[PDB]
Amino acid sequence: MITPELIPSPFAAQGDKDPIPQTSSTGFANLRDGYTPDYEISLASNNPQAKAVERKIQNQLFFIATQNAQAWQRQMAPPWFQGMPGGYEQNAEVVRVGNDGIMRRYRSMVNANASDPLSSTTWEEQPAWSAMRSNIPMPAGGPGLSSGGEVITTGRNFNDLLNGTWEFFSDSVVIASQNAPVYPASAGAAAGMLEAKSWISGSNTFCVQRYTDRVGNVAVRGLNAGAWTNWMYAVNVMALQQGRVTYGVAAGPANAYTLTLVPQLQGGLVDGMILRVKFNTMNTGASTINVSGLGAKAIVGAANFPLTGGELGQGLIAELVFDAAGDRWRILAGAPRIQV
Amino acid sequence: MITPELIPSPFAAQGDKDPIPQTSSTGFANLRDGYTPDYEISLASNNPQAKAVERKIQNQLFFIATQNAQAWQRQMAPPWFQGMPGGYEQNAEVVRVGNDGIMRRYRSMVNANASDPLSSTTWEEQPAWSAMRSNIPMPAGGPGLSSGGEVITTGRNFNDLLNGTWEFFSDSVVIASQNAPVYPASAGAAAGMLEAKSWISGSNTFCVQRYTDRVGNVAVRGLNAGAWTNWMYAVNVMALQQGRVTYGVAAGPANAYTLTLVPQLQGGLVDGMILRVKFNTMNTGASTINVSGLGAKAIVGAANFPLTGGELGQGLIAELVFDAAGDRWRILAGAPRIQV
Amino acid sequence: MITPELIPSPFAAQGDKDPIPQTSSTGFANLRDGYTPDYEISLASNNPQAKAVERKIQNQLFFIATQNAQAWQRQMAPPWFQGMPGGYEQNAEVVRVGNDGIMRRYRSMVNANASDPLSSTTWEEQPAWSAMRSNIPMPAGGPGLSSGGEVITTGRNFNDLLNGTWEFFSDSVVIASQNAPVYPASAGAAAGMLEAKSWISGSNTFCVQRYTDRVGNVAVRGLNAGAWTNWMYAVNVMALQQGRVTYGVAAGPANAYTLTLVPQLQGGLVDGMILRVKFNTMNTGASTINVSGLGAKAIVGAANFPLTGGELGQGLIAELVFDAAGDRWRILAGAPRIQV
Repeated sequence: MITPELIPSPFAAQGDKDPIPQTSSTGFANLRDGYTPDYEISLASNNPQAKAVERKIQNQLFFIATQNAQAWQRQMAPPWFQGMPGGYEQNAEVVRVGNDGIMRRYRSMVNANASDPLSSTTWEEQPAWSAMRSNIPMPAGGPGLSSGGEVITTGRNFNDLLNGTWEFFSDSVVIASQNAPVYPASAGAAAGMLEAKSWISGSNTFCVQRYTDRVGNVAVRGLNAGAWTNWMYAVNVMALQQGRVTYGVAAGPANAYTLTLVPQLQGGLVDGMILRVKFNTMNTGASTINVSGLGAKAIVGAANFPLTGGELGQGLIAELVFDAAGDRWRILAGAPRIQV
Repeated sequence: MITPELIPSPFAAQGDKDPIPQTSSTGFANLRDGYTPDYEISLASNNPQAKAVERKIQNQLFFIATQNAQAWQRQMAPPWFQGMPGGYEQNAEVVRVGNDGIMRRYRSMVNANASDPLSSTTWEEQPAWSAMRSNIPMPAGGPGLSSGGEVITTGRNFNDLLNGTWEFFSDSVVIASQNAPVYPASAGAAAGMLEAKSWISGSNTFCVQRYTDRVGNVAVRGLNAGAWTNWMYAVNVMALQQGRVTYGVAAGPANAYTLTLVPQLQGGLVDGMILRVKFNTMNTGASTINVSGLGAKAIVGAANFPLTGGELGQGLIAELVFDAAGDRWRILAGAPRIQV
Repeated sequence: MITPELIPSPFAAQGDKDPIPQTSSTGFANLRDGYTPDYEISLASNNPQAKAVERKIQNQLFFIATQNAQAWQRQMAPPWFQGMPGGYEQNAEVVRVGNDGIMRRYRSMVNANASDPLSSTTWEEQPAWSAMRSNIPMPAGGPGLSSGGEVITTGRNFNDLLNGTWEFFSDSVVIASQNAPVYPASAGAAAGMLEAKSWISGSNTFCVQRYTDRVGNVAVRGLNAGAWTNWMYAVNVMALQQGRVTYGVAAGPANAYTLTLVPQLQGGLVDGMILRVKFNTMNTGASTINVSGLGAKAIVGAANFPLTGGELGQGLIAELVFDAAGDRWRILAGAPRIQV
């Protein structure tokens, strides 16, 4: 850390200057010999090549040194010079006037790189750090440029979660998060990341966010017309093996032997929902049971007879299904077609 | 821009240059004082301390500047130097050329560290933008340096995707794009992003295609040998409660009942597959039942009464499955049998 | 390779120096004109403009050159010169003194940016690849900084790898390696990508690891207390379509039946859980069935009492349910009824 002085203009910027050659003829300046020793010789002594210190050469030498320092201060990188002799070793970094005069860092991939970086595929153009933060499909910590915030101490609420790897740090604190992405019968989300991405179709915004919690359920929700739809939670093979969706314990006191459905039918009931209905006591008769708390259907027999006698009994599991036209509990197992 | 035109070579770098000492007790051109006041005495004074201006020092002075300038021009970063006084400050970078010969830029991750950058963990190697863009395993828009192409412009085949995720700003683009899957409880994909990550094991481009919509319906597949495999869709909880895929309604020809299912039934004939069917009419004779038109086979139950009539009550589902090797439907659930 | 020897201290560091005048009316070593033509007349002629080369002017010139060169050699880059003529053009990464004490590189993005790097949004950092990659949840090579190591042809240990993406060049070498997922209706994991990442959680820092195989059937799992949870093989909608996962072909000897299927029914028999099991032969009386060794319970009919026989045909697939209080499995449908 040493700070040079601001070079406003190189020395002898608008002064007479002469080009310093590489080869010598007489007691003249060079670039390999520089000031010649042999014809260094007494200038006021009538000697053949007797030379004097050259104002033009020394002024241009100072001009060159000051120009290099000035360009170093401003652009931090030598401009790539057209067909410079000697070539470029690979991984060399330069910046030079681009197509528009807009310039970016260029790094060469080949030795003896004689091609101009604007015309070279070997020279690769290197933009800034925002280009990395864009190249990641979702920036860590949301729009936040720094990685800090990618893991969140308090469960990041999903009322504004649209993008970014908002990793969730403490499961207990995420239990308090609203719009919790956990399958039903679970209170709140656990620790884990959210692959969340958002893309704008004009004024409207479409986005989706997926998230695997500690337990393992994969919850993915998408914004619909400016409002997030409730998460979809992956049906795990343990979930299917449990079969909690299609069965419950028997509930309801009279003319109803409903099952408290955990989980209940999301999005209502449409056609032929199958439930292995439990009856800890014998069915009363035409039972208008409120399965899932919203589907209220009256059970009638498959033989168009009431199920009061012998069809449904106590301590029973018997699968009952909807009717599309009837919206009634037709039997799939347990209540038979009685002989008479 | 200010263009410090490249000097072909340093000044006097084949001739003579006496090194510049740090201090000179004899009052010569040192570094602490530069040109000493002794270089100001008149030489005609007959003062011995009057030092005439030598050029070996002049040549070395000009050579230092010219060589530093050309190193800046031709190799960007300063070469690392053995034992820099004070080591190197934090975030200071140099280039320590390796045995390979390529320039190896190194950043100082440790304050005031003097460790040899070639064999230093502190002197971290500064990789190329290609290295960073390859170090991200899921790059948007393939391998491009730009992050553009997040949302696909039009309906285009997902075969172009190799490794990365792409958003979808148009609900038209998801359907119109080739290889658009048949979503659960939907015609096609909603406007949600899709990931296709295919490791290029030559012709065995092992791929994963994670497709997700607004509601959270999820789908996957993978490409191989010039063709993508089937689409695996993760089951829904909302779909799991209803069981719409397993549920079905019989249709088609009389007593040769087929089925139409949303989403379409796949997998063909597999050992012991559920055939749930609202029979469109009451059977009066030889009755055959199948789902998705897989195959019309006779139904045999526990009592083994033949195809006579009433075995398939109209609209009565029956969660029956066909014998794996018998090629005949075994009634499983909801068996309506009238006495004939 | 051009390595201009280390500059320990600039020329005329603590010596006398004359700040070069920017422009001089009477030609006096000004920057605009350099050494003006009046620095060439003989001093003996006594003409008024007989200037001589000033020691302090020469000292200041060489000081500027050596100071800039040494700053480049040590800190890689010029400092941020406040009061910069014309601000800083686009892509200008000045090294800036830290308020804390670390040197920090801020790049001006906008042409002629003129605000202080610390207190401006225009200046953006260009940090090292370490803190840079910290923004990637899933870095290539996992822990490895380089892109390599992500793909291992050999069946590397699944336990030791904790973060990053793992690709296996061979699909079956995943099964050869430990902790390979067993997808439904699939022997083992196919050739897919494993995304694994570990977050701090306080006492038990936790990681999520999911393998998405080539077909797409995903296995989400969670490293619990350093021990991974068994892979969660997401059942897909065509697994629901086939119904094979829930289907079972129970061993058919009379009065004793054994039930098992892969993927395993975790938890075995559950209160009010039903399974579709094929009994090949008849059963004379109260039979037996169990899953996973939780408990073997008797098999009966709709009367819930030991069966009489004739309630099942050759190869009858039956839905057997288990209730907590009854502790019995009964042929719910497809069963003739007899009262005990």
